[PDB]
Amino acid sequence: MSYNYVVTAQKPTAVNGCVTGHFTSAEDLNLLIAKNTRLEIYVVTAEGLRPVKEVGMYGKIAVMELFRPKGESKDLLFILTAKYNACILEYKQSGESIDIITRAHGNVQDRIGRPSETGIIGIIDPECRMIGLRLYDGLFKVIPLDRDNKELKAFNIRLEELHVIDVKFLYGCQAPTICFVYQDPQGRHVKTYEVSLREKEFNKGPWKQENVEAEASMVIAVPEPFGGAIIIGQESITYHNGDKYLAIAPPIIKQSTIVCHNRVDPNGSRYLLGDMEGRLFMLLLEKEEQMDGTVTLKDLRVELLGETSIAECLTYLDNGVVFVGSRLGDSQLVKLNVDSNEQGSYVVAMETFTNLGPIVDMCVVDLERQGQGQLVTCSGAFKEGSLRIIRNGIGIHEHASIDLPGIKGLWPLRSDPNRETDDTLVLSFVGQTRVLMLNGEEVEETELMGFVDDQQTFFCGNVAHQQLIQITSASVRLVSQEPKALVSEWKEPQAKNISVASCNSSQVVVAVGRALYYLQIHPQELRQISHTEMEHEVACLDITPLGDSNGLSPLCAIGLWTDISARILKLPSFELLHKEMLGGEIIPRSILMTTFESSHYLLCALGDGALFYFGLNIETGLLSDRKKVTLGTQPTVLRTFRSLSTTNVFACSDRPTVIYSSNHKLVFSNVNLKEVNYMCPLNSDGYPDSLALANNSTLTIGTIDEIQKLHIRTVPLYESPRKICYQEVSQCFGVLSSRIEVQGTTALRPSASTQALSSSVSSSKEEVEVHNLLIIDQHTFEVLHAHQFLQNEYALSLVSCKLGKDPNTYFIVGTAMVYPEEAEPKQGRIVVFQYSDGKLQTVAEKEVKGAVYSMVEFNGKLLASINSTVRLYEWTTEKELRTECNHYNNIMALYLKTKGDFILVGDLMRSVLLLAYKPMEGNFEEIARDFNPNWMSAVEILDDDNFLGAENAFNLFVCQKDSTDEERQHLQEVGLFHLGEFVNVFCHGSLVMQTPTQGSVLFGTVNGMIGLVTSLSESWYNLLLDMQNRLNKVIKSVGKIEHSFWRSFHTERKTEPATGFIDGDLIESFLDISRPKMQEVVANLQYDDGMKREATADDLIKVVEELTRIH
Ligand SMILES: Nc1ccc2cc[nH]c2c1
Repeated sequence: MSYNYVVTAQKPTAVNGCVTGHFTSAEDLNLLIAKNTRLEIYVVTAEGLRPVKEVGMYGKIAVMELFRPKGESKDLLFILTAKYNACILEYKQSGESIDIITRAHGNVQDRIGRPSETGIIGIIDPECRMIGLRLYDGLFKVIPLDRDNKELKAFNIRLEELHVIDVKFLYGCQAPTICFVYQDPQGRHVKTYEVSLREKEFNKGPWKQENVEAEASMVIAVPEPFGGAIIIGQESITYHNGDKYLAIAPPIIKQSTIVCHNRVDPNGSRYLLGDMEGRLFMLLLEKEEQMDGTVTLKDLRVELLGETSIAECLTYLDNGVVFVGSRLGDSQLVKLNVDSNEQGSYVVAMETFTNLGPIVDMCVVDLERQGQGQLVTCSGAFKEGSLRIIRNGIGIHEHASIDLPGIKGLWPLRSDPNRETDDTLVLSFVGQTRVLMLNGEEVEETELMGFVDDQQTFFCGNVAHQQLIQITSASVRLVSQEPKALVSEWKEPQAKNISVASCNSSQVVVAVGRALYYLQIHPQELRQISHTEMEHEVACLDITPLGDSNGLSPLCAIGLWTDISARILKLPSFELLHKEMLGGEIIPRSILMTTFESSHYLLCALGDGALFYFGLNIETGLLSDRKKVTLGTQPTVLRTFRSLSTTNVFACSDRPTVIYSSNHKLVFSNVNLKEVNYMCPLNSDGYPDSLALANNSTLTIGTIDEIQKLHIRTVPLYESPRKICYQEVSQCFGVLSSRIEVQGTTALRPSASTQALSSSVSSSKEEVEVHNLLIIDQHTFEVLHAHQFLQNEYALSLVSCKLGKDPNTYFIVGTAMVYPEEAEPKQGRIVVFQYSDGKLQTVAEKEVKGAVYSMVEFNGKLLASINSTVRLYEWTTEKELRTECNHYNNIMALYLKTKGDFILVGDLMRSVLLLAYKPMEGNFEEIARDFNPNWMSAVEILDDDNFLGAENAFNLFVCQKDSTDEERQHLQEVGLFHLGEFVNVFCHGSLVMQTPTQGSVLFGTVNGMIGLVTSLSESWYNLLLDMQNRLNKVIKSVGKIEHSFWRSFHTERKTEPATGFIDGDLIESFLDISRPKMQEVVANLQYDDGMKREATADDLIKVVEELTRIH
């Protein structure tokens, strides 16, 4: 009944957890990072973090722990998902193939069970005797770690203590032993139990329980030789080992709750601690010797190290390097110095990693050009709060521009053998060559002795033995560097024209029609080594040397006319090693051997925009794993360039593209330029690390931005952004923000709201939140003005709009007055502001008797939700708001969207409702509601008949009218899908320049994931659903979780299969399965090019390409 497609535009960026150990090999130090559904694996080096493997799970990662059973040569990985999928994983590398194998799996949910309010805890015994899970209050689940237990069968033990705060397994125990903090009416306590596998029960623990601090929140199990447990609370740190109790109450920790810990030293001598304000502490355990050779704890000390990003997790990586995993701001690598700096800090930031999360609001604006949307998010919280401006594609910064038509090729040269930098740019034209010298930023034409100017150049460059080479249609010319003189010239025996050229430092391959010649470059000599006749005319050549080759290629890659083949030939024999037939009647135009992330590839571009690529074995010449992308409709020209110490490929066409690697897969990202015909890298004194680019009329020189799909600009606020709206007439954004002050009240740090150019305050007719409306310039993102709201006033909703017959555009803010003893607010305001002359004027205020959760402009009127009431206001001639009509049938109307006369209302707990304004009655009619209870987080109108909802348990659903009168009032849930993210905001728009799909709704999430929802026809839905079912049979899932299980709608109240939703991530993955798998997937499908007939792999590759470009 409803057909929707949902796909990831930006994967989650928030770090939910991190572990270190020896997973990829016994000798590697790994860092593993969980970003919701994604597991990232790195090797730690002196250099830094090397990415080795990234996988997606069909689940939200809730537990992630490395452990090493007896008999295992490296660590295994335990994962538990939020849906209670358990697995044990092993990393296997076989040559260049990397696989995550599932050693054991099973689902560990109970039948009865309310999920613990305080979350899943999973722990592993240091001796690998068992895994312990705290999933539900009153129960401790044990998975025995027998090699026979491949289904991860478990048993429950009754836990008398219902409210466990934290739990760990202790070190140095003859029986597996837990230590936990729990809360009862008498306060908080620490207790132990032994876990008996033979009795399937707890036994008495090795040390008696103790009372601990009221806010004790974390247990640390200390390794030998200490043993025992550290308990961290808000104002104290204790150590327990039974006949041993030590407690400190250091004032330095009292200001902010400590929420993460990490062991620095293997023997437990030192720990890192992080708090909610980003402070980083060292906790030091002092040893005392004993006559019997045991070691006991003499004392505990805490030292402030410095400040990081607000940390969800901390992992020491050796050599003073710490990974700071953040969910509220950017993650970091930081260095800990033995010695402090001038401010007193031991912490120096080394690297920053983007985190968009939480995305609490966003909007789409065409900031720069028409039809080019950019997303502007409210991101992060507290000192990490920011705006982020997100846009597709890679930018070029143009530093020179020369009118110079008809360029047919570009080559950089070093004319001076004792200078590292290029100083020369050689240009081809039809039948001609020109040489440009670069003196600083000046670009002067010149002659270069030895080169000819009256033939078209096909290649020129630096070659061996301090020589230059020029290959024209007439000849190969070898030139000495000092002086510049012709030292050798090669021509074909009858002086026929050269038609194609390739060259490296010491080797040349030229074609003459069907003939190939192989030359070597020697001192003052072009030596003809070998020649052959090809079966067909030669279209293109490459001899780029790959690997540890000492600059010599044993391979020649060639593309031919007629059979449209890409072939790998041996040099010098020209023996055929491998032939691939690319199909069609359009010849190959560019062919390249290249390396990305240490793997070798063959790229071959056809004249119609198709790019084929293959893995290349540089020993045997074998091509494998053919893939195909479309990069335009014109011939593509491929050229290697380096930026930021990585070789990538620039693809010149009508759609210029950079080809690069991510996670050992090739990626293709648009370059934000009009058509580029030719390019070369250029690294000159005046133009360092640059690119020369030519079109039909112009030569450009510029630098390229970071090679990535999305560009992100960060605007730090140093306080929490809450809501955003764009006001085109003022060329600014309005942003609601909140800062923490301590109780009047004192600010903790300067921030956007305290650092505006000018400021205003409402006049009254982690201690406290102070709320502000910020006015932010759309170009500079400077804070132009800040308006501070009343004490205890929280700003909840924001719109920019015109109303009534008034020509002005206003910022309008809805608020709540927040008092401690109120279950909800009973007072709030709507405030209408005008931004003029650098300041906000208050135009009008309206007191209302509740919180103004949501506002929307509605046909020149203001629609607002106020507690349980939806209200429509008119803007009168006297510039005040006046109630037109009200709707009362809500619990708490949190979310509003409108389309025409229709309003979609999202409720705290009663799902969604559809209102209509009735223009000839001047009131609302309730059209229909969804009678299924759902705890809503966001809503959107997809179209007049389809309503999208997101809810608190990470599901999407779609409601429609059911097409009685009591019947007409029941919305039907026709689409259901477990997304696995928490949606804060939906907004119509696209990041793609303005099909299988209709409409575009972007969404932003707590983890910083951005997604897209679009609509499908029944026909497309049916085809893609069939594809999913076929993909799910062939793809091996990590942990052997079923895709259908993962995507099943799931709340405490119900579990149902997904319906009416295509998983775009799964569909897009079709492009990465093997060709036999593609055949498996395609068999006996129906596809419409025409009439419904059998689909081919190539059909579906094209389809999934159409789908990828919607984001
Ligand atoms: N004891 C033991 C050893 C290896 C594995 C692999 C999965 N579960 C295990 C338990």
